[PDB]
Amino acid sequence: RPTFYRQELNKTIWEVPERYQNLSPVGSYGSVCAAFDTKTGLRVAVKKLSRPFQSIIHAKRTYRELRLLKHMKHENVIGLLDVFTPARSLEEFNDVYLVTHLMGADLNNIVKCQKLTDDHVQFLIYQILRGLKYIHSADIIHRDLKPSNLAVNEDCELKILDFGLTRWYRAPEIMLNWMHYNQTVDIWSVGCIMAELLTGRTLFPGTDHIDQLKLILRLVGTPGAELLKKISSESARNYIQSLMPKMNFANVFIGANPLAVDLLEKMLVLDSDKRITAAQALAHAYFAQYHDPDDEPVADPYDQSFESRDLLIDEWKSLTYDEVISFVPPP
Ligand SMILES: O=C(NCCN1CCOCC1)c1ccc2c(c1)C(=O)c1ccc(Nc3ccc(F)c(NC(=O)c4ccccc4)c3)cc1OC2
Ligand SMILES: CCCCCCCCO[C@@H]1O[C@H](CO)[C@@H](O)[C@H](O)[C@H]1O
Ligand SMILES: CCCCCCCCO[C@@H]1O[C@H](CO)[C@@H](O)[C@H](O)[C@H]1O
Repeated sequence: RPTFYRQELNKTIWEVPERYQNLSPVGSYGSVCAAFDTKTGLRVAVKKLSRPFQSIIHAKRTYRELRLLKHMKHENVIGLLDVFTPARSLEEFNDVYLVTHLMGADLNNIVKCQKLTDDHVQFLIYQILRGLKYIHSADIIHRDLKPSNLAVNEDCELKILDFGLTRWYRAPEIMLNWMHYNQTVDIWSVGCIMAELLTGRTLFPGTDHIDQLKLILRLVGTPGAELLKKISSESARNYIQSLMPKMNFANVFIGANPLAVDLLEKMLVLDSDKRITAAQALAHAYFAQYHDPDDEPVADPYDQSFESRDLLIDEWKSLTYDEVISFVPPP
């Protein structure tokens, strides 16, 4: 057991092992500081969970995040370097700290509203898809993928943050509270991101909810007959039928690699059942210089039975505690 020190950060006391020095807030169910791990020589992010066992909902959220982070072992997905608490027993267990790599920026920082070269977009989107293939293979859907959730370092390596829990990158069915989401909700977001890296501007910068849907339909067309067949509500279909051709992406993204355009066309399809998958997209010719079918790994199956369980606050706390106890750092 290491020895801890206390300091006041972001309006609370953070108590962490002495190995982590120079804690500096990076921003804000938890607050994150940059630190330096003097024991490993690595720059790390230390996230202190907020009120982790205050209620059944917080307790299950805490357990969710820890289980997810402990499962994810992939170069393009945030992983756990350490988890700690200053508690010596279950009885005293009230705080949880999660440590990951400090990547040093998110994807907005790497764009600064300027277009990237095609080669650079290839690499960035390749990495996002490789991470998503991995996440999706565990039966986990991100649902809110966006630039602020993509951490990137200076060598341009990317990790996906905040999976399994601005609307500009949201799939239209998420905005419409459709339910029964497909994993390709995430592919929608990837298309929005990729469009923006290529062009320098937001693809669908809606001013509000309905404006966002209006912008989307302008690009991709009103729903076709095969899609309208899958909608029950007559009122909803009546609304849609009272309203648009699908634009040619080759004439929308002028100057882009035609293979980029064709991949965008396969991603930004309104019908989620017809969107390209992550695995399929990794085999698209756009990624020929980076694709290796033997190094795009899948996850071990992830036991998600806890998600349907309704347990007591002390049970969730106990389960989390055990997970903290059993944690073994990665090599
Ligand atoms: O170093 C950074 N800023 C320093 C100051 N800047 C200011 C100006 O110039 C220099 C850069 C910096 C700026 C932005 C970012 C990071 C680091 C980063 O590495 C970074 C690393 C981790 C992180 N979030 C985080 C940390 C620990 C966690 F456990 C989680 N949890 C999850 O991802 C999660 C996963 C599944 C479900 C729920 C949560 C997430 C968020 C991050 O945000 C991007
Ligand atoms: C007016 C905007 C129309 C949006 C239509 C979005 C269609 C999304 O696509 C749909 O997603 C559902 C999964 O969530 C699937 O069950 C449906 O099979 C699929 O067609
Ligand atoms: C003015 C209303 C326009 C709304 C357009 C799309 C709303 C789609 O709505 C969805 O249809 C699904 C398939 O029937 C249902 O399973 C979902 O419950 C429902 O949310």
